[PDB]
Amino acid sequence: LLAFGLSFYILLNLQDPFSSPLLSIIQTFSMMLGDINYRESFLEPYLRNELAHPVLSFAQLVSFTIFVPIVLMNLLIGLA
Amino acid sequence: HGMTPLHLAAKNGHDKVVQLLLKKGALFLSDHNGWTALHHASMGGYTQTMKVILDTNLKCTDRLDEDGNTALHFAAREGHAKAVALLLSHNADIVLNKQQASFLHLALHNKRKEVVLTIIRSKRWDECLKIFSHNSPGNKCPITEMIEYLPECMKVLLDFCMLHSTEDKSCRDYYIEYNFKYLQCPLEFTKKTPTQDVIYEPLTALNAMVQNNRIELLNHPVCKEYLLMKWLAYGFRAHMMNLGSYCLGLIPMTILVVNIKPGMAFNSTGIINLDTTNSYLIKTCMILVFLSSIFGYCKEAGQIFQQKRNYFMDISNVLEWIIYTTGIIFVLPLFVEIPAHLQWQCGAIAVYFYWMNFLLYLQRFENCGIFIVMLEVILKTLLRSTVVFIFLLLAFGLSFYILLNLQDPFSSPLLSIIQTFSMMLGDINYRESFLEPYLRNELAHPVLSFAQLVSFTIFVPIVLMNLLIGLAVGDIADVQKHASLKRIAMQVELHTSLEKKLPLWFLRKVDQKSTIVYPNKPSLEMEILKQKYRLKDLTFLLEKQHELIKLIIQKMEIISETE
Amino acid sequence: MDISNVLEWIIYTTGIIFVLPLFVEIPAHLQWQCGAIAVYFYWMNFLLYLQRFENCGIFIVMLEVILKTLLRSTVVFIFL
Amino acid sequence: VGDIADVQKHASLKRIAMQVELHTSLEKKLPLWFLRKVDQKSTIVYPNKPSLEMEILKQKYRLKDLTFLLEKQHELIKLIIQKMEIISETE
Ligand SMILES: *[C]C(=O)[N][C]C1=[C][C]=C2[C]C3=C([C])[C]=C([C])N3[B](F)(F)N12
Ligand SMILES: [Ca+2]
Ligand SMILES: [Ca+2]
Repeated sequence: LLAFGLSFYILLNLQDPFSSPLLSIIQTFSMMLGDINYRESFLEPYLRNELAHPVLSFAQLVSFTIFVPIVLMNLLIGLA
Repeated sequence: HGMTPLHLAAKNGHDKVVQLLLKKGALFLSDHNGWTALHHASMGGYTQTMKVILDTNLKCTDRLDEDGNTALHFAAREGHAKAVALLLSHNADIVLNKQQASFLHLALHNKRKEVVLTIIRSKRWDECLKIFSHNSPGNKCPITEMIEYLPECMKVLLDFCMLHSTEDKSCRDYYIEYNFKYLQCPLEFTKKTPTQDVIYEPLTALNAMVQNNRIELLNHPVCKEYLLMKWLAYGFRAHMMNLGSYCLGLIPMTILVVNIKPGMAFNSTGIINLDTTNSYLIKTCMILVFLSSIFGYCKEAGQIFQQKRNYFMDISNVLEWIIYTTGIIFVLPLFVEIPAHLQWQCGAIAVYFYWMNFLLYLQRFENCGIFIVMLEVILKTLLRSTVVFIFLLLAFGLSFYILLNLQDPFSSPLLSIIQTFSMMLGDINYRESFLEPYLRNELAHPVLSFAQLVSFTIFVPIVLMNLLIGLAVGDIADVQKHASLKRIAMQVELHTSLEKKLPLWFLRKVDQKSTIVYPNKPSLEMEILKQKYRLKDLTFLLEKQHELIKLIIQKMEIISETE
Repeated sequence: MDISNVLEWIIYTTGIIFVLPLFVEIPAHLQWQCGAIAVYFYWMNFLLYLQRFENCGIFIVMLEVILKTLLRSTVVFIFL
Repeated sequence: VGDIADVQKHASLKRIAMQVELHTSLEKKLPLWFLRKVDQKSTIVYPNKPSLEMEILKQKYRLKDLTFLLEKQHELIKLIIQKMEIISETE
């Protein structure tokens, strides 16, 4: 959550879910279950040219979705 | 076969008639294969026959057969513990055969548990420990076969190292001294030297333990104290400079991120936007990240000097190379100004990859390091099935690009795949994407779009995601099956790789080889293989018994029953 | 008695109807309707052609056995 | 989870059996003259120039002949008492 939360704080800084570092981590903790919004946070900012780093934001989106809801949550299932 | 009557009497172990032949004179000749009577009496374990033989002249106790085995070799190979105790009470010499095996090697290869306990518990144990020879593929160092073949007798050997030298339990003067004389070479054979032809890699007994899966030996209190000695000697110190030099750039990066707004650039004098508030904190974190990055260059350039062409077969090294350049470009306004867009672009890469790589630095722990091994094995089998993800996202993404083309989530092909990748977890919208377009007659192909929706929902969030779950359950299961051995083997491989590159004079200084601890002052297949050997000699005895009974009928008085 | 052969028969006709304006014109609605079927089923069937490999072919066997036991319980889904 | 477990239990054999069944079905339809051309039947490789139930069944057979030997041994000892000189111990 410090890796993804601080990177999302830099990339998606203009959006209200990622405004302080301590709101970026809670939102990244909320996206842990698979509740990545991607439309109000990634797609519609990108189509309005509101993403500062567009190619990094989608790369961080894909690497988040692979790691935390897929890989990390399947690790907790297989542990349980 | 050249056997004299002294050989035949001692082979079947008749001590009274073997006393009679020596009362007349038998000269202790050697038959074909060169065995004397003591070779026959030992192979059979007739200690009472061996006793009367060994009280005549002692000229026969050190003879050699055609392979050079002495009498102790035969008594230890066939597993006669009272025979080797008798043959060691008398000072019979310990030698090697033509295959460079001592009598300890033959007992370890034939798994004679009661014999090697009598070797350990008796005297002359050190002199048969050092009697082995190097440059031999079989019959190595006697400790290493004791790990390899008879781990329960190694546990008895480790009990002799754990001494108390007291009897007042839970006393202030009570102590337990642990000795590590059997766990290690004297470290001159660890480094490559022209005078030291032996190349024994360090922590020899523990590296043999993790290779031969001896988890019960690794949890021994001598081996736990031995690792804790190696930890406090150099293991904790070398881990603290490695983690400490990394946190010298990790922590000033995070301070620099959360204290500057991620839009605009910043000099060392402060934020440009010009703020110049708390500019001392921004300057030193800019300086500390720059010096820790160029320390990481010399750390990586020192790694390619020690590891040539096997450095590049490691994926963690390319993570460090991203980390140290993008650290510098984040703080390049120390010297030369750069655009604010480039500075924070490299800042987002650096602060993301710092904490991802700091996850790798706690793999060298025990309480949380097993989850990084679980994280790596799940990630490895997800990248092994990545082409199935590519072809599923190309199937569904390009079809959704055709069907739902009028909607902004599916406008380019490269935004259709990312949205299909986002719908993978079960975040199919279906209302703003499928239902409300259908009720507004905005779906071009309505019946295909709902058919693609149902076939997507079956395949990717249900079937494909349950495949990754069931892959991860099996992958965690065999990691947790070997988890207790994995954390100890990671600690052993840490210290083995550490003192392989440490200088020898430093290793002489920090090693202490015996620690004193004051306590109160401050499982089934092995049972079958034991039973198979207990049956293999049983049928060997019965066949030997059967020829005796065949001999009885062959030589028997029959007058009354002659038909 | 093979289900993969009917996937190929969908693939080759709908390929032709996608590119039938080589010879005879067709409505645009029909052309892209068969285009969506063809490009979906091409990559689904290309998943079957890597079953004859070793490094990734075991996941197609895992995908087939999970899919077979989901279609064996399909009536429980219908009634629920 | 159960369906992946018994696939991974036979996974190492499955990939080899898929390769064998590939080549078996391939050269079943290939012509024989072509198979004579491409087969070479001996390859030279230059290396440096460029588990428990079987133990029980082994032990059962090692016990089945042991009781066969003991029964053969028992009739010999029965023969010894059958043909033996007894004068001093005739009650
Ligand atoms: C056996 C093992 O492993 N370790 C031990 C060893 C090795 C090598 C060696 C050598 C020697 C000498 C010369 C002396 C002695 C005592 N040693 B040892 F330590 F046994 N080693
Ligand atoms: Ca490295
Ligand atoms: Ca076919």
